[PDB]
Amino acid sequence: MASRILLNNGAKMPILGLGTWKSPPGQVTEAVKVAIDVGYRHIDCAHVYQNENEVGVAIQEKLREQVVKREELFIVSKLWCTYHEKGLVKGACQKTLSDLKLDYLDLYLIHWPTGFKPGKEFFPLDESGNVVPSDTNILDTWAAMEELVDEGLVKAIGISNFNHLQVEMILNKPGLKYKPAVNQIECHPYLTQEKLIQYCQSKGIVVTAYSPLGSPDRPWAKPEDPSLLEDPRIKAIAAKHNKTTAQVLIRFPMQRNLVVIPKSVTPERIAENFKVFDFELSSQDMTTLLSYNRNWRVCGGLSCTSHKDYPFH
Ligand SMILES: NC(=O)c1ccc[n+]([C@@H]2O[C@H](COP(=O)([O-])OP(=O)(O)OC[C@H]3O[C@@H](n4cnc5c(N)ncnc54)[C@H](OP(=O)(O)O)[C@@H]3O)[C@@H](O)[C@H]2O)c1
Repeated sequence: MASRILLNNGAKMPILGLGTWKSPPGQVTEAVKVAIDVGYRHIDCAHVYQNENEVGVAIQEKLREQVVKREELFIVSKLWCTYHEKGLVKGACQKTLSDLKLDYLDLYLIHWPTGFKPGKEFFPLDESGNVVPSDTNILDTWAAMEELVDEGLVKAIGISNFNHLQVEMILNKPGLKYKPAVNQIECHPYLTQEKLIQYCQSKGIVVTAYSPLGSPDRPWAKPEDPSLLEDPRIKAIAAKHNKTTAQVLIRFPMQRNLVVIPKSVTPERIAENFKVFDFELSSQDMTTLLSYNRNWRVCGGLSCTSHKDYPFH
């Protein structure tokens, strides 16, 4: 298992990264410092997470310490839905760059295919509770992303939470200049995504699997929900390999040629989650894990289900 995957922009991306959604601002600086100290070279970020300044403190301190060189890091962020306007994309990217302490991003993603009315609120609502859309379509947002490459702000551009038809719409864009490098989607044994993964990979788009552990800290978790980390069938595969259940859940997408971005702010778990390059799941293990699919989503985008570009109908 090589540590990096080749993207369609010619750059290499580490297949394991650290997630930062829900990482508290008072804990994420140490989390990222620990991650870099124990070997992580890829950090997954977003403006909507409200913690990029604190992530950036860690990155900048490890660069200053010469623990790593900038060229050895792969930093990802995402354009939030309220910035799908031609005239707002550059400033949104620059705010992320300034918060992260960087002069370029390795990868910048359209966070969701749904554009919302610009303003201070990340989910602008009508008086009846529906998100207020923007009329800017995703192809015009893509053209704005392409400009960022041509201005040197980002090395690669991609998409997130795009369905098969939405990926195809960009690939078929008249005058397309840069193909998406990555589609970042939810993926784990309860949402195995065979169809969408096959399509993206067949087009040379690398897939990143988010919520690989089933996001046990998601804010809307309910006791009756299925739990990957507590599934006895997955625990049994882990026991057979003398690994933890989390380590199996991280290795699983790696063996599907995916990038994977488990989140932790716990130093011991950050280290545990990196120790996944020294064992191999069998083909039978892989097929068994795939068999657990039930089309269950952590991230249903429930605050934007009324938007015309909602991806999960
Ligand atoms: N593009 C998108 O729309 C999108 C959506 C969702 C997620 N993402 C990205 O994907 C990342 C990962 O997804 P996620 O944050 O939803 O969840 P996740 O990585 O599936 O799970 C994170 C949870 O698992 C716990 N955990 C981590 N390692 C563990 C271990 N070894 N043993 C036991 N528990 C462990 C963490 O606890 P502690 O932190 O307390 O240790 C946290 O509660 C996000 O942080 C974000 O970067 C992107």
